[PDB]
Parts: sequence; structure tokens; C-alpha cells
Amino acid sequence: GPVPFSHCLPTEKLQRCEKIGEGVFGEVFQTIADHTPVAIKIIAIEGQKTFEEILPEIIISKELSLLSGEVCNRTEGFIGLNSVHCVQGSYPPLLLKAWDHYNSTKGSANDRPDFFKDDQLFIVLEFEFGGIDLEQMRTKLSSLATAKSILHQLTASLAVAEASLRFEHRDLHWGNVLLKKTSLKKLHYTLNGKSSTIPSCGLQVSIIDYTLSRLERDGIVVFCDVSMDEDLFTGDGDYQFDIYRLMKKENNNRWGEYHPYSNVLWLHYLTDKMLKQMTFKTKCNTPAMKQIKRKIQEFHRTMLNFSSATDLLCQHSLFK
Ligand SMILES: Cc1cn(C)nc1Nc1ccc2scc(-c3ccncc3)c2n1
Ligand code: NI
Repeated sequence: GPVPFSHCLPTEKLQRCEKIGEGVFGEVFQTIADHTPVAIKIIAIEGQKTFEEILPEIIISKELSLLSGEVCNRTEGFIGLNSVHCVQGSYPPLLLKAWDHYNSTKGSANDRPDFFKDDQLFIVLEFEFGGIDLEQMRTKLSSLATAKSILHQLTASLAVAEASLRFEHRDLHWGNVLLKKTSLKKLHYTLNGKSSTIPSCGLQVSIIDYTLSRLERDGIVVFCDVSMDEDLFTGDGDYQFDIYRLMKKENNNRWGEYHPYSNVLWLHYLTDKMLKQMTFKTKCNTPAMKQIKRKIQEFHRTMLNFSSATDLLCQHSLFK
């Protein structure tokens, strides 16, 4: 059967819940469990999305989480999934209070979740805490060396997911790139059996929000069908909203197919943001840093001629 909210969110864990984010159908809370930070996503089911509409996110979250402990195709560059629960009950008042605090400070585009009755079902996905998004870190990164590390981590992570699962993220905006301190000097990945390293520059990247993502295992495709969605393809003001139109154009509005080019489009959007909307604490006023800047500029202007993240990682001069 379903379980009460208290099964997932015992008193002390619930007391420490703060809202950190949201989606069109979701609320994300940060908390502590057994002295360990976690990120909780809570999605209402039936009644808003159906179970069938939520399952893809569950499967994808699961498959990408598994890549951290595989061998031939291995990456930590997406986020650990600790557990999945189907919960029944009205929204916990302590969660409402945390919800309100976020509405008062940042503003929510969601409905205050106070209208749910005690037979309401929810899917509660509990993840490792991945850190703070790249947008919030717009002014806080240290140098363009860091920016290069970040792009290399993203590119590799997508490459491995391409090789393993024929993955497309399909919404990798700078809000979905998390950063977290690591004392590791070098990060490791393995692509089709070949291991390599990336200088961390003190950070570990984690990719999130598989809400539009696509993959497959054994000829079964798991995805979000947005072919009858109109609103997604009629935004602007940011280069983000062009990617949605480019994907739709590249794939002829058939979202089951595999088009890893879409990973390249999103990495280009992120390289653009690195070059145009970030301010680094150290400026590129040394020969070595100017050089790094030039190579990122050269990546920006050439990467769109690569067919996938795999192609970029193996072949692009930025990573050699
Ligand atoms: C929870 C989660 C996991 N996946 C695969 N996707 C998710 N979705 C979102 C949506 C919004 C935000 S705003 C901060 C987060 C976040 C922060 C830290 N650690 C994970 C997620 C977030 N996550
Ligand atoms: Ni349980």
C-alpha cells in the first residue's frame, strides 16, 4: 500500500525541511537525514500528472543514478537516487510553512499545496544533495579554468549516458547544473571501457531535472511526449527558448527518436552562458588564463558541428 508522509519525513527530518525549488508539478525540499543532506521531490499523482506520466522520471532517475557504480560506462555526473515512495495524505503543515517561506522570499509559480485531502497520493523521490545551481554561482566561480572543468564534466557525463542509455537530457539550462565542493584533485569517468580524468578545480558537477529526458534499454524508449505541447516552443528573452524550437526542428516533432545532437545544443547554450553571463573572481589577465578563454571561445564556435556529446568528448581539441 501507500505509506504516510511520516514514513518518509519523520518529525526531525520534517522539521529541517526547507523549500529550495520547484517544477510545474513539483516541490523540492532540502533536509537532513542521519546527518546527511538530501533533496526531496514531491509530485502529486492521480486526482497534475498521472502515475504513467511520472514513471519515466522515476526510471530515468534510477538509470542515471546507477551510472555512478557501473564499469564500462561510468559517471558520477548525475545525481544519486536513494529512494522512491508512494505517500498518502494531506500536505504536512511544516512543508506548507516551508513552502510559504519560499513564496515570501523567491516567489512561487505553483499553487499553495493546501487543497489536497487525506486520500491524496504523491510520489516522493529522495536524492543525494547535489549542491547549488550554476545560475546562483554566476558571480562566484573562481576562474575560466573552473568553467572549462564544468563543461568537461557535463560533456563527459552526457557522453557516458549517450553510450550507455542513448540519453538526451532535453532541458539542461544553468538551473539544472549543480556544483558542490570536492577535495578530489581529479574526477574519474569511464566511456566504453576507457577510463580518463578531469581536473575538478575544486568542484563536482551534478545534472538534475529529467522531466523532459529520453533514454532506452533493450529497444524500450522512455520519454516525455511534448508533440502536442505549444507553450514550450513559444518562449523567448533567453537563448534557452530557442533550444526547444531547434530540438523540435531537428527531430520533426517526434520525441521517441534518439537525437543526441540535442545534448550538443544544450552544451552550446551553457558555453554561451560561461562566456557572456558569468563573472569570475580571478580575471583572465595571465597568458595561461587568456589561452583557456580562447579555447572556450573556439569551442563555442565549432561545437555545433559535432553530432553528439560523445563526438565532442573524443574529438574536440578543448579536451585534448
Ligand atoms: C530533486 C531533483 C533530482 N533530480 C534528478 N531532479 C530534481 N529536480 C529539481 C528541481 C528543482 C531543484 S532546485 C534544487 C534542486 C536540487 C538541489 C540539490 N540536490 C538536488 C536537487 C532541484 N531539483
Ligand atoms: Ni520505505
